[PDB]
Amino acid sequence: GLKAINNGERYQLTSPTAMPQSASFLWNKKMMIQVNCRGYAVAQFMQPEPAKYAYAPNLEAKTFMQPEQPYYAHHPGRFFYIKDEETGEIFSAPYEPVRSQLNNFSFNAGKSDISWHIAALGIEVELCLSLPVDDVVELWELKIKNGGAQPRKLSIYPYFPVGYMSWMNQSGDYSQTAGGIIASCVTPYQKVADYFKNKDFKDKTFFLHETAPAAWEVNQKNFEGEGGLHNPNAIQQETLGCGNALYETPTAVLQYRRELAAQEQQTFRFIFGPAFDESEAIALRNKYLSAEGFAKAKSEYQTYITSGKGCLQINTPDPELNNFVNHWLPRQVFYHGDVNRLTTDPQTRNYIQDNMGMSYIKPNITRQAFLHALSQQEESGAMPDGILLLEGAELKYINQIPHTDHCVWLPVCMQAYLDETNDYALLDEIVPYASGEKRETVEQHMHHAMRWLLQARDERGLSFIAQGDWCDPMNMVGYKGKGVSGWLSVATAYALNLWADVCEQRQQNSCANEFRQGAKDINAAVNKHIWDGEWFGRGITDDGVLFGTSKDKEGRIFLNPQSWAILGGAADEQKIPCLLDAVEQQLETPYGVMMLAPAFTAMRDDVGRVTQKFPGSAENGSVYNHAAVFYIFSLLSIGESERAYKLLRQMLPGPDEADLLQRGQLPVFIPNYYRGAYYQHPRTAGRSSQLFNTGTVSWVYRCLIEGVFGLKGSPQGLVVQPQLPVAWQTAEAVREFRGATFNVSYRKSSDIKEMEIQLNESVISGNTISDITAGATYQLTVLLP
Amino acid sequence: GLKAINNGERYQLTSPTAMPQSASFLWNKKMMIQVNCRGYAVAQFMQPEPAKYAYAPNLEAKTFMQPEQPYYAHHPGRFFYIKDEETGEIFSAPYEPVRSQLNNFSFNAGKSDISWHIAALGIEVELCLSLPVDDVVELWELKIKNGGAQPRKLSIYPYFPVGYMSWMNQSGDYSQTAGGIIASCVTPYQKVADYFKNKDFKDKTFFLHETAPAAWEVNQKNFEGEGGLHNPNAIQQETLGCGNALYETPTAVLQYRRELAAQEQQTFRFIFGPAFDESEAIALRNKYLSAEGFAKAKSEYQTYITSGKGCLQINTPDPELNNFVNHWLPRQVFYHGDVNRLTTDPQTRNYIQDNMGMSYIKPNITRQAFLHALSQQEESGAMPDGILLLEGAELKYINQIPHTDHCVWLPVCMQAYLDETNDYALLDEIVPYASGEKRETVEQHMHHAMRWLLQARDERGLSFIAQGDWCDPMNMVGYKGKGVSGWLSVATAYALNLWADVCEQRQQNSCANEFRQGAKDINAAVNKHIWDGEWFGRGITDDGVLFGTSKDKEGRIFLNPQSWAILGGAADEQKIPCLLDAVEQQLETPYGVMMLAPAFTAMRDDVGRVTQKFPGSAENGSVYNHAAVFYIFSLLSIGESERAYKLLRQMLPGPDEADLLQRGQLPVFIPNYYRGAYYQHPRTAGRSSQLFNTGTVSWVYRCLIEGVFGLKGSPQGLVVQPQLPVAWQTAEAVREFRGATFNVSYRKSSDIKEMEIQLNESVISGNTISDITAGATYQLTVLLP
Ligand SMILES: O=C(O)[C@H]1O[C@H](O)[C@H](O)[C@@H](O[C@@H]2O[C@H](CO)[C@@H](O)[C@H](O)[C@H]2O)[C@@H]1O
Ligand SMILES: O=C(O)[C@H]1O[C@H](O)[C@H](O)[C@@H](O[C@@H]2O[C@H](CO)[C@@H](O)[C@H](O)[C@H]2O)[C@@H]1O
Ligand SMILES: [Cl-]
Ligand SMILES: [Cl-]
Repeated sequence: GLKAINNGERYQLTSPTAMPQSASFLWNKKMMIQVNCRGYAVAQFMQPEPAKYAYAPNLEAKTFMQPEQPYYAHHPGRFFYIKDEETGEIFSAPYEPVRSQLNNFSFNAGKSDISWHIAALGIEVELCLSLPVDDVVELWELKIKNGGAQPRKLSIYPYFPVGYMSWMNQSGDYSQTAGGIIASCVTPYQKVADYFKNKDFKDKTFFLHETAPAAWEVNQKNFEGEGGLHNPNAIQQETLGCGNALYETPTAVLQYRRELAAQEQQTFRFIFGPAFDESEAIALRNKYLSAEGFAKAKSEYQTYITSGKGCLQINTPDPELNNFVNHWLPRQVFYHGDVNRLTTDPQTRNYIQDNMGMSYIKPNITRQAFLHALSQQEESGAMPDGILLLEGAELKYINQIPHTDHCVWLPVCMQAYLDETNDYALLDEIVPYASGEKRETVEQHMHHAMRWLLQARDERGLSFIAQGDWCDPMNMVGYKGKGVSGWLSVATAYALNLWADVCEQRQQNSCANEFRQGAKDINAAVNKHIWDGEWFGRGITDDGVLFGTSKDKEGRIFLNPQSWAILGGAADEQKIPCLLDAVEQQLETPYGVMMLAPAFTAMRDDVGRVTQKFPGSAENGSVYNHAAVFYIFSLLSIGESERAYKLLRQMLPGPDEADLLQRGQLPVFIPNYYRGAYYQHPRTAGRSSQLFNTGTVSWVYRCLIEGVFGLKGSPQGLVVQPQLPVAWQTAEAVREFRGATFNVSYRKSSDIKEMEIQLNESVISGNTISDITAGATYQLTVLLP
Repeated sequence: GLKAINNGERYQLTSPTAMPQSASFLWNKKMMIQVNCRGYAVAQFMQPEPAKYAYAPNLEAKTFMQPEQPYYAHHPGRFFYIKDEETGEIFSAPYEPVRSQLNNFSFNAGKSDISWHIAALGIEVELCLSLPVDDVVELWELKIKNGGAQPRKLSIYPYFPVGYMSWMNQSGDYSQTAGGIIASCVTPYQKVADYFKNKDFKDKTFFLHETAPAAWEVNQKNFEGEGGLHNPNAIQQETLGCGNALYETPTAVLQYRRELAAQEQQTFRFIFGPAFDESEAIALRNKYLSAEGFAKAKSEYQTYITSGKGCLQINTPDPELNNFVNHWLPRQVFYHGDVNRLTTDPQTRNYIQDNMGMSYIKPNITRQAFLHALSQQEESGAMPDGILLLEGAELKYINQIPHTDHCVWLPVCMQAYLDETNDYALLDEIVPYASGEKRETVEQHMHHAMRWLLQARDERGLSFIAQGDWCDPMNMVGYKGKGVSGWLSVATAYALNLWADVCEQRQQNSCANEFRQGAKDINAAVNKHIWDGEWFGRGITDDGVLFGTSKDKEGRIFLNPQSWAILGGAADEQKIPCLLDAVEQQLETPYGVMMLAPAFTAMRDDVGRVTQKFPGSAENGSVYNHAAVFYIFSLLSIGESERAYKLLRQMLPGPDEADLLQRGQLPVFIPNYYRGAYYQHPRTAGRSSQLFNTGTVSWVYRCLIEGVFGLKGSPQGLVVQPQLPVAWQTAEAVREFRGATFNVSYRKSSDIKEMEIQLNESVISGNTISDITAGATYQLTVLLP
């Protein structure tokens, strides 16, 4: 079973086998953790670079998680073994590592916690994890209850495996002073400079107990013996042996022995995390490890999540949509912009898109993100591939590989900010550039970004792609310096047309003419060189070849040039229907729209690394949600209301049981992708990546707020412009906007020809609420034909 | 139980639990594999850089093995499940993953193969692995026999898990055309240059069957189900489901169903390995996968190992020593110099030392190694940190961190070559330098190496250490450009005194005077600045501090300055006894001599990264065998025969049962270390690193041949100069030397005052056999007081 519980606070899954990859996440200012329904977990923290405290049993690569992460028996996780001392029978919570038969199982994803309830052998177990707002530590609460009529003698064993910490130095021992287990290592390195760099690393891992235990074990191998995780030797014996780890793989195992009366419950608290030293671990203990500590942390954490609750609550005839939108969407949006995915060098397009989403949550964060991003613009006008969030940080990984699309996002996403807040005054703020002494207004920075995009085009008027655009791994189209991008051209035309609208609003008329003319020139160049007769191609290679065309067997059509040709005006009214049909026939699936099709099955080396990913995974033809929402947004821009809604609603798994099972995901986040290559590999199509990091969600939230519900800001006020699906006879929303609240009721009426809006029960003319007072609440009735 | 079998060809261990980390290795021209007694294995191959075909279940770091490697349930390995179709009962060979009760267990390390015999449920299993000489492929032979009186119905399932190959792209399927399973991936990368670099990678993994199976499974998760490795779901059912892997972790599982008659045995062959494509896998199949293929490969492999059998066979009163020396030592020596540890940039001191060992096996290899190494000497005379073995290869890892000791090895190790072969004519060969147009003789290159060592010294006359010397991680003594090494100074004096002896032999008298004077000058500087009163210190820091002294609490004495002060003359007859006693009191242990003591327990940042390794592991105070054999060699150089023998013999585990259990190693190789920090952590002291890669063995073989048995070359012939331990009343050796054979019998006689040598039963004067004819055999009797 699977359903929302606790008035929307949590979402419960009642089988540990039906959806075995499913998971939820928690985060805070410095860390994140993905928790799998069976007990596996992946946790990363910032110090100020990424690190972990719970390691794999081998020397693992530096990485957070892979899409479709495989788990394996010794994967890091969070476990408790229960032993009936009278029978010797054992089970583990949450389900791994023993995988015994349970009488009850619940995995509860929470807004602010993650928890389980399980039962076996007549013993009822509860486990609850939460995080504080500002420190890196996991707060663990365990409850054990004898559910039967007679007393029961139990051994209870937390099992928090630390893993293989380091080949240079790893150990662990019990510390009575810290009150628990401290594992210790030295992160490996060879360069003397890295010793200085690594000096503040939190290379201890603690597992601390509020309640003193009967015994402990710190040696992984001694814990298992020949019985393994399934039946650990240390649990077969009466008492743990109290061993340590001396250049041996350490573990965190404690033992409590209890006689529990009929119906008696006992509570045990623990904290788990990284520390520089025992002093830090003790500081965390004193701060958190108590009923009062846990309560205060939970109260402060709930307040944090409430602070990000956003601006829209809905009541539609679809209760799955309601639950997702009201309870799950806002926190996922908030995570992205509040912590910027826990990287010190966010990819520029991610920093800008994620903070766009914050316009609807905490727009002062958005405002500062534009200021910060533009401070790092290059003197040429170009934007760097990443934005540095800390002094001394560096560009890493894909950010070192030259991509060309970084400027396009600036006006695209600033439009959402200006429409929502009306903060045109941001345009006058003065910020420096990455080098040189020039300090200029936001508005002048933006002019320079758009002059950059116009200048970074070939003799045909098409945008250079270098080693990629929005498609990160599309790296061999332009690596020789001539290849051009279909998507970036049509997106540039969009960007320039938006920015020209802003310039006109600001009385910067010469700029408006210049950018509008640029947009025309690009769209003309796209129509002459990129349009392929029924859809727009993807690009042109260094050697002059157009790809993403009907002559291509794989990669015959890409979604992105279509969406963005709609947005930027390359696609006129005659072409638009060709686009819609080509996308439906070649890209649409039951799990959503694929980003390209058919998926590539072998390298094509004038397109590049994207073609070597597994067909249907990631950029190679998945239902890549972020591309799907750009299409949805484009459909909204032309009033294709039914198509927009249908494709948006496909992004949410359920309630269909086959769909839920096939995607394998809890409906508590939107993942970066559901597997594509739907025609080529139907068995795996729809499978969830399980990755909660995705710029999808800022666009999905924008689409719902401005598009579907149609409650959009303008310089005059609140524009009412809904695109509800026709099936809905009625709906409600509550919109917070510019400090006021709008209680909106929508109803279809056969008595009218044209939408009619009533404010506080009297009819308005036009579609804008213009008199908005901070703290006031307004009743809006929107009657629709 | 543990003992030699098959006339020395193999070594058998009869418990899978008593020595669970124990292992043996095999290699060939392009690959190596360590095989653990329970079924785990680590295999690396060259293409021409290192790679693997059997992966961990996560994204693992690029690495071969760690010292004291921990295994875990999903570690790569080599397994076969047996199911009794009548009862449903299952077991696995060799022992993992099921860990059932067995009725019989044998792990057989071989010179040329690795094998097991096991029995359970009345079914007798044999498993045998070998490698061909020149291709990368594992040859697997499985035998299954019904040992009972009635027919038995069995399912037989090879389980060769492929692991997590790649986050970009991984898959696998059954191929009827190749005749087995092909897993496929794309090695991850981001830089366009890496696509071109990676084009010839063998990114498929094959598991091919000679005999067609009843079914197969390629999906790891489908294989396990909820039963895991302990009780795989796919084995509980009647037939495997024949699933594939589509961006899922692939595996190699087949199923055979057989009714076996009483006493009936059947044989099944498989090959496992990497391939570029199916064509390559089929080429390997046609070449190897047959009785005739396996036989021919085994015959050619045995011939290879016989070709490296070396120059000494012994028959002493110690049958453990005999077995090790005769059957295990030579192949371990041969591996090092024949394949240079399967790196394209061997560390220079390793390339020279490993090829020194080849002087006693295939000295033409040694000769070419000197030529190759010197061709890469810098115009200054300095030697690079590594030697490149392939065009386009680069220096990697520690080879990028400046160390200063690389020249010292040249005359140190060339001495062994010249004494063994008499090939002074090598000195006249002309080779270039790394840059420039200068081509000079070996001898002139060597003069330039020694002029380099004399020039790379500070105002006190002591050798600069930069970021390390022989001790790789000793990187903070001289990183500021002033610190100096105690060890390198005293070793330089040794090197110069050896080279001066060569110059004198070659009539290069001015060079001999120059180097002998250099050696005196260094030894004087060592005695004035390094000698600490009872032993020699280790170095002096950039800020002028002498460490490795009695004022140091940790790192109070290091072994190396002592050994090499004996060799190079810094230690006179008055100091020598102080050295011997300090080493015995502070460094000697029951498992051998520690390289430093007490071990460091925290960073000391004017010494460096060595002090951060776990105390007792690796360079931080282990029984580091290679340092131990330098001491042994030094002891031999001063006729400390009993001490030399005792400490050499400690390097070989057994026959004492407690010793064997505590080290945990099969006595079929010498590991790089046995754990030290004997006073500080006795529980773990002696534990084997299990690492067969070690420059120890070329020195141990030299010590036995020239020192203990005393059969040493000179320009006149064979010098007889034994240092047998006093316990031995008699011993024999057979020495191959310069094309002749010497059958040597040693006997103690109270009837003599001085050793007496008889050649073919008549007494010689002096101690040199000078008339040596190629192909002849000589009887030597050596009578000793
Ligand atoms: O780790 C992964 O597989 C993915 O994790 C997160 O979802 C990322 O957002 C993915 O990278 C994103 O790819 C798109 C398409 O190439 C880019 O437009 C975006 O800026 C980048 O974050 C990552 O693949
Ligand atoms: O991987 C390891 O732990 C070890 O593997 C092999 O045994 C190597 O030979 C070890 O490195 C060696 O260290 C010594 C002492 O610092 C050096 O003198 C030698 O050149 C280097 O190979 C390695 O630690
Ligand atoms: Cl794209
Ligand atoms: Cl040393």
